[PDB]
Amino acid sequence: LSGAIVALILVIAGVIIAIAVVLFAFGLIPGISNQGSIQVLGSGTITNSTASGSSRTIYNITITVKNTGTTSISVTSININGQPFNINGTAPSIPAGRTQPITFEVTPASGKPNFSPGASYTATIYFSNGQGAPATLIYQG
Amino acid sequence: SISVTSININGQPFNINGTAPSIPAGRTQPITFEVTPASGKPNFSPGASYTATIYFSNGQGAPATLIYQG
Amino acid sequence: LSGAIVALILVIAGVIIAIAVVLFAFGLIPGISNQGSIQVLGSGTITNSTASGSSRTIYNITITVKNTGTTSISVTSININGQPFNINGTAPSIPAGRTQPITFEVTPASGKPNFSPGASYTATIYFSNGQGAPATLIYQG
Amino acid sequence: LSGAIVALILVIAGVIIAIAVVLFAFGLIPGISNQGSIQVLGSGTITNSTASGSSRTIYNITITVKNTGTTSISVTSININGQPFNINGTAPSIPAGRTQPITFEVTPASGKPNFSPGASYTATIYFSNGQGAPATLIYQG
Amino acid sequence: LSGAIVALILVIAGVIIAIAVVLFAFGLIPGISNQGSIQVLGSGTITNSTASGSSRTIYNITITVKNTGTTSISVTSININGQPFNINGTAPSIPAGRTQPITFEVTPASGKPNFSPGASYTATIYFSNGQGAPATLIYQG
Amino acid sequence: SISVTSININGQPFNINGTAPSIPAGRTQPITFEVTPASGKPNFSPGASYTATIYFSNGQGAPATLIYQG
Amino acid sequence: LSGAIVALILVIAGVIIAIAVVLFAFGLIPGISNQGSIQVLGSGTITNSTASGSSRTIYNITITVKNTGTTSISVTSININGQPFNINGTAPSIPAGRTQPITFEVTPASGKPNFSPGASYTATIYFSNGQGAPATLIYQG
Ligand SMILES: *[C@@H]1O[C@H](CO)[C@@H](O[C@@H]2O[C@H](CO[C@H]3O[C@H](CO)[C@@H](O)[C@H](O)[C@@H]3O)[C@@H](O[C@H]3O[C@H](CO)[C@@H](O)[C@H](O)[C@@H]3O)[C@H](O[C@@H]3O[C@H](CS(=O)(=O)O)[C@@H](O)[C@H](O)[C@H]3O)[C@H]2NC(C)=O)[C@H](O)[C@H]1NC(C)=O
Ligand SMILES: *[C@@H]1O[C@H](CO)[C@@H](O[C@@H]2O[C@H](CO[C@H]3O[C@H](CO)[C@@H](O)[C@H](O)[C@@H]3O)[C@@H](O[C@H]3O[C@H](CO)[C@@H](O)[C@H](O)[C@@H]3O)[C@H](O[C@@H]3O[C@H](CS(=O)(=O)O)[C@@H](O)[C@H](O)[C@H]3O)[C@H]2NC(C)=O)[C@H](O)[C@H]1NC(C)=O
Ligand SMILES: *[C@@H]1O[C@H](CO)[C@@H](O[C@@H]2O[C@H](CO[C@H]3O[C@H](CO)[C@@H](O)[C@H](O)[C@@H]3O)[C@@H](O[C@H]3O[C@H](CO)[C@@H](O)[C@H](O)[C@@H]3O)[C@H](O[C@@H]3O[C@H](CS(=O)(=O)O)[C@@H](O)[C@H](O)[C@H]3O)[C@H]2NC(C)=O)[C@H](O)[C@H]1NC(C)=O
Ligand SMILES: *[C@@H]1O[C@H](CO)[C@@H](O[C@@H]2O[C@H](CO[C@H]3O[C@H](CO)[C@@H](O)[C@H](O)[C@@H]3O)[C@@H](O[C@H]3O[C@H](CO)[C@@H](O)[C@H](O)[C@@H]3O)[C@H](O[C@@H]3O[C@H](CS(=O)(=O)O)[C@@H](O)[C@H](O)[C@H]3O)[C@H]2NC(C)=O)[C@H](O)[C@H]1NC(C)=O
Ligand SMILES: *[C@@H]1O[C@H](CO)[C@@H](O[C@@H]2O[C@H](CO[C@H]3O[C@H](CO)[C@@H](O)[C@H](O)[C@@H]3O)[C@@H](O[C@H]3O[C@H](CO)[C@@H](O)[C@H](O)[C@@H]3O)[C@H](O[C@@H]3O[C@H](CS(=O)(=O)O)[C@@H](O)[C@H](O)[C@H]3O)[C@H]2NC(C)=O)[C@H](O)[C@H]1NC(C)=O
Ligand SMILES: *[C@@H]1O[C@H](CO)[C@@H](O[C@@H]2O[C@H](CO[C@H]3O[C@H](CO)[C@@H](O)[C@H](O)[C@@H]3O)[C@@H](O[C@H]3O[C@H](CO)[C@@H](O)[C@H](O)[C@@H]3O)[C@H](O[C@@H]3O[C@H](CS(=O)(=O)O)[C@@H](O)[C@H](O)[C@H]3O)[C@H]2NC(C)=O)[C@H](O)[C@H]1NC(C)=O
Ligand SMILES: *[C@@H]1O[C@H](CO)[C@@H](O[C@@H]2O[C@H](CO[C@H]3O[C@H](CO)[C@@H](O)[C@H](O)[C@@H]3O)[C@@H](O[C@H]3O[C@H](CO)[C@@H](O)[C@H](O)[C@@H]3O)[C@H](O[C@@H]3O[C@H](CS(=O)(=O)O)[C@@H](O)[C@H](O)[C@H]3O)[C@H]2NC(C)=O)[C@H](O)[C@H]1NC(C)=O
Ligand SMILES: *[C@@H]1O[C@H](CO)[C@@H](O[C@@H]2O[C@H](CO[C@H]3O[C@H](CO)[C@@H](O)[C@H](O)[C@@H]3O)[C@@H](O)[C@H](O)[C@H]2NC(C)=O)[C@H](O)[C@H]1NC(C)=O
Ligand SMILES: *[C@@H]1O[C@H](CO)[C@@H](O[C@@H]2O[C@H](CO[C@H]3O[C@H](CO)[C@@H](O)[C@H](O)[C@@H]3O)[C@@H](O)[C@H](O)[C@H]2NC(C)=O)[C@H](O)[C@H]1NC(C)=O
Ligand SMILES: *[C@@H]1O[C@H](CO)[C@@H](O[C@@H]2O[C@H](CO[C@H]3O[C@H](CO)[C@@H](O)[C@H](O)[C@@H]3O)[C@@H](O)[C@H](O)[C@H]2NC(C)=O)[C@H](O)[C@H]1NC(C)=O
Ligand SMILES: *[C@@H]1O[C@H](CO)[C@@H](O[C@@H]2O[C@H](CO[C@H]3O[C@H](CO)[C@@H](O)[C@H](O)[C@@H]3O)[C@@H](O)[C@H](O)[C@H]2NC(C)=O)[C@H](O)[C@H]1NC(C)=O
Repeated sequence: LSGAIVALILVIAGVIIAIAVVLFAFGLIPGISNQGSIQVLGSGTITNSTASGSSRTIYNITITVKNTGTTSISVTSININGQPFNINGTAPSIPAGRTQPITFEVTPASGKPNFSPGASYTATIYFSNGQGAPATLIYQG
Repeated sequence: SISVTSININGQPFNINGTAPSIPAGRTQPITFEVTPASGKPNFSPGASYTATIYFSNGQGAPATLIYQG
Repeated sequence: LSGAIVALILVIAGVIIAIAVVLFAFGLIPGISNQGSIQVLGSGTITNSTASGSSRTIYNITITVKNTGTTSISVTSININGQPFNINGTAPSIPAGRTQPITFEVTPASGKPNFSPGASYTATIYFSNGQGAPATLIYQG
Repeated sequence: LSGAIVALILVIAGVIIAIAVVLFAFGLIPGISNQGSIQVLGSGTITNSTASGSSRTIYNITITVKNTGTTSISVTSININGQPFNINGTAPSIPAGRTQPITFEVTPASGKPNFSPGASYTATIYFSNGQGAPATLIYQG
Repeated sequence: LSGAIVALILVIAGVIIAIAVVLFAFGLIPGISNQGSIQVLGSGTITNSTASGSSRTIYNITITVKNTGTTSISVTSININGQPFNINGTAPSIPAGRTQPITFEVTPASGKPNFSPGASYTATIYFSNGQGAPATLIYQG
Repeated sequence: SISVTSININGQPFNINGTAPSIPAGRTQPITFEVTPASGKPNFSPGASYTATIYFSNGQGAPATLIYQG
Repeated sequence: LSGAIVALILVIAGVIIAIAVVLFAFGLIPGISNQGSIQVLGSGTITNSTASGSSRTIYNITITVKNTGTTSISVTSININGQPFNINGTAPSIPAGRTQPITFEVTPASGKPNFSPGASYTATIYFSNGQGAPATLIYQG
């Protein structure tokens, strides 16, 4: 008798644990699937903010940005002409569903830039999502 | 009627501060309860997913995904 | 009489041992299921730390890292351009739920690197989880 | 009794094998990087190399090859104008960090090639890291 | 009395068979590696090979094949342009560590192929290690 | 504490010449050991990656990827 | 005595059920291929279909459709250039194995479109498989 009752328990338990894992897999879908992103529109600009012979050079990155997602997002880094820059001061944030010009200040992480007036540099902006967007910036002066 | 005995979040043990919530026979419903870390200090990040396992008075444990909203 | 009493004991014992194993299987789920990981954001950089004609070359790997899990984690190895490197000095550690730039020093395990200024190398960072993440590092100089 | 004891063994073994496969998937990643170690720079040259009255047609091929990996790599095959060619003698190799004009001898496998002085032929070179690369070869005579 | 004595035998046998199956699962793993031993390099060539007035249409096929396994491997079948082909005579083989132009004779199984001079045909070659590989073949006439 | 007992690389068996190394409980380590082919010869290539399987004293084995350095 | 007989029956039944599950898995493979039964080919046209200043704008969607499936399959819905539309008339249906032109009347679900002569618009047509096919319609009206 014993063998068949044990076999039946492990069938019923097998069904329970298997269905629990299938329901778990359906529960992941809202977290992993998430349409919409920050989009970068047109060219941006770089402007020299540095003043008074200060020890650190500071630049100004103005660009037009459209958040197509359902949540507020922020910038976290920029890379320009292959060189990393830190975003000095509070990083700006783009509300859900909104198009804005945004401006923020940056400093080189190491070395110095060699920008030229009217030249165009490729840049990559990284958002709080981990998602990044390639952009073109024109150096104004 | 069956009640929540314990919860573990992302491997970490947690204590249900408030009284155990209970689900009546045959019902489907939302269930809400207050919980506190058993040790240390967690740091949930907005919009990230964590796996709870909730243990009910059957001894049955169910894995579930929670998204942090705070 | 004997046969039926023994048959009944082995039914009841069968139920007990089978339910004990089902409860054990539900007890594994918190250990094996563990969402969230270390995520590597944007490009990192390599910088030459070597000095004074020393016998060992030392490099600097700076990268931005986001721990989405509920526990503190550390780096344990890096492989760059197919070559293994040791993390000289205490390996850095990323607290739960936190985004950080991290920096650590490394030395080749065998041979020598042949990095070139401004070139980009694929790398893999391995964390204490056993989980690893592919990354791109730009050699600065 | 037997059924539950077997279920417990297969549960624990299942966890061990599943974790091993996940770790293996992360362990592959470094090996993918090496597939791009080589590139071919500019046009190369074909030259008829065989001695007077000799049975074998043999050609000298010269190309500039750049190696960016951490190990020496060698030529393994060439396809010229669609024809597969055999490589004669020892294969050449490119040291790990270097860019060099490389020269080697080849002989046709599929039949008789009819190169014309000053004509330009496409080729694909194949290397010991499993990479293939497009090339242009000018037949000098 | 009988019932308990039988239960003891089936408990011990259960442990022995369960452990044997777990060890078998680990014992499979080496055999999986060999499935990727071969790759086909560049275009190959088809050539009409049959003698004047002969009943059989027969073609010569030439391709470069690289073997990276620890054993010799042979060609077992080819499918050209969707048609299955039969292989005539002895199959060719590629020595364990080598890259070679390989030549073999084939004859159509499914009907009459109508190759056109200079046209390019996709093929799948199949090898004695159970692997299949995509190939391109240019019909020379 | 556990030890290695065999390795298979690219489908070929190898013997672990000299004392097999051993890993203490709860510990992470780089380990190094020497091996010889049991039959035939390998045909490794610099920078190429080979699948391998390491077998421990448990009978448990683990798949691995090895890069041939030179 | 009984325990051994029960063990034997469950061993034999185990073999049968395991084989049945393996055969069932292959039985799904033909069924899932029905998801690809329809192809939309060539380019379609869209033309004014309303008259006499009637209250509804109505149009004509002519397309060529090939059905590779074993059953007659029908148009469930259409979306034109991102906009939802309703098929006024009864759903058209494509018989098994046929290639044919298909023509049907359609109306905007909301607002007012303004197709311009000779411009191209992308329809996606959804068939009773749940399969959706993108197609280009040129406006003729
Ligand atoms: C953005 O604005 C920044 C601040 O004005 C500029 O950085 C400053 O550049 C000065 C020289 O300018 C020229 O040369 C650069 C290459 O070195 C080039 O990128 C520029 O486009 C421009 O052609 C520099 O002056 C230093 O160097 C001069 C020689 O080049 C020398 O004459 C100066 O005496 C001085 O050493 C600034 O450096 C700082 O100068 C301070 C004195 S003063 O120059 O203000 O009178 C001194 O006290 C301080 O120690 C020294 O560091 C330099 N400023 C900084 C912070 O580095 C930058 O060029 C502008 N453009 C871009 C694209 O970044
Ligand atoms: C990172 O920094 C490291 C330390 O400065 C660099 O390693 C050092 O490289 C020196 C040569 O530099 C050039 O050649 C390299 C290839 O060999 C190349 O990777 C570099 O990009 C660069 O073009 C080397 O100097 C040795 O070799 C010279 C010939 O190449 C020769 O002129 C020197 O006399 C010397 O032999 C360094 O080696 C060490 O040199 C000591 C004397 S001194 O050079 O400091 O004056 C000597 O006492 C010592 O025994 C010898 O080993 C070499 N240092 C080390 C520790 O290996 C490295 O190139 C930099 N870049 C990268 C990408 O790693
Ligand atoms: C590479 O160089 C080799 C010599 O180093 C060449 O071999 C020589 O080929 C000559 C003809 O080449 C033509 O025909 C080939 C097939 O035979 C063909 O593959 C080539 O692409 C090309 O179209 C050959 O000349 C013989 O044949 C001629 C007719 O084809 C005839 O006019 C000649 O008189 C001669 O019989 C060479 O043979 C040698 O010729 C010597 C005299 S001379 O031709 O140098 O004036 C003669 O003394 C000698 O006995 C005879 O064998 C043959 N060998 C040599 C040493 O020249 C090979 O074709 C080259 N391949 C390419 C692709 O350029
Ligand atoms: C095809 O490739 C072959 C190698 O794969 C080449 O063989 C090499 O030929 C070099 C001289 O070739 C010159 O003269 C030919 C007439 O004899 C002419 O057809 C060629 O076009 C070319 O103008 C030879 O170099 C010798 O002369 C050099 C001075 O010019 C001197 O520096 C060298 O030391 C040598 O004496 C090559 O030399 C051999 O060199 C070996 C070292 S290495 O050159 O490979 O680095 C050395 O170990 C050996 O002892 C020596 O004999 C010679 N190389 C080989 C491997 O044989 C052939 O010329 C190429 N053909 C064409 C038409 O270009
Ligand atoms: C591979 O090579 C074989 C010869 O080595 C070819 O066999 C020859 O095929 C000729 C026609 O080929 C065409 O028709 C085939 C079906 O018959 C078809 O499979 C081919 O793809 C191609 O479309 C055939 O020519 C005969 O038929 C012609 C009409 O189709 C007619 O115009 C000819 O006069 C002739 O009757 C060959 O037969 C031989 O022709 C000799 C004269 S000549 O044609 O060489 O000028 C004649 O003397 C002889 O009696 C007669 O049998 C036939 N055999 C030979 C030796 O040429 C085969 O088709 C090739 N396959 C491919 C794919 O290219
Ligand atoms: C299709 O494949 C067949 C093999 O599967 C080929 O048969 C081989 O033909 C070689 C010569 O072919 C040349 O001449 C043909 C006209 O007769 C022409 O149609 C071809 O396009 C090609 O130009 C033959 O090689 C001989 O000649 C060589 C010099 O060119 C010499 O080096 C060889 O030793 C040989 O004398 C092949 O030779 C046979 O070779 C055997 C060794 S191996 O070559 O297989 O390594 C040897 O054991 C045997 O005794 C000898 O007779 C010959 N191979 C076979 C197996 O028959 C056929 O040409 C291919 N057809 C085409 C159109 O390419
Ligand atoms: C497809 O054909 C349809 C019917 O022929 C067109 O829809 C009808 O368009 C009439 C005017 O057409 C002009 O304006 C359109 C935008 O409204 C434009 O797309 C056309 O290209 C063209 O430039 C419209 O008539 C109304 O508006 C006129 C002014 O534009 C005015 O003169 C009329 O008196 C009328 O107010 C139709 O609306 C219908 O008109 C009926 C009277 S009559 O026009 O037949 O004399 C009226 O009884 C009815 O209530 C009113 O709805 C309009 N029909 C509909 C259903 O909207 C359509 O533009 C064509 N093209 C496309 C791309 O859809
Ligand atoms: C980077 O961000 C800092 C805040 O995160 C910001 O600090 C603020 O500074 C302003 C005034 O700064 C001026 O003076 C300093 C010298 O003290 C210069 O380096 C600077 O360029 C400006 O000219 C101050 O009003 C405010 O209270 C500060 N805020 C905080 C939170 O401390 C830095 O100024 C900024 N760096 C640059 C170069 O702008
Ligand atoms: C943790 O669990 C307790 C029981 O499960 C619960 O006690 C109940 O408390 C409410 C009123 O609590 C208020 O006042 C206390 C101070 O006494 C605060 O700490 C608390 O935040 C509230 O502001 C009471 O009406 C009820 O009868 C209690 N229930 C029982 C069974 O005793 C605690 O409230 C709960 N902790 C929190 C923060 O809610
Ligand atoms: C690798 O990590 C070591 C610690 O794990 C570290 O030791 C520390 O060294 C610093 C000073 O090191 C300098 O001098 C040595 C020669 O003695 C050079 O090799 C080195 O590059 C530095 O220039 C010392 O202050 C500190 O107390 C040491 N800490 C410990 C725990 O011993 C090594 O320096 C480091 N290697 C490199 C190359 O940085
Ligand atoms: C395989 O393992 C052996 C021990 O299990 C080891 O023996 C030791 O050998 C070393 C010195 O070996 C050198 O010389 C021999 C020739 O005699 C070479 O084959 C070898 O490659 C080395 O170059 C010796 O100091 C030590 O005492 C030996 N230990 C014992 C216990 O005998 C073998 O050397 C080793 N095989 C290889 C190839 O390393």
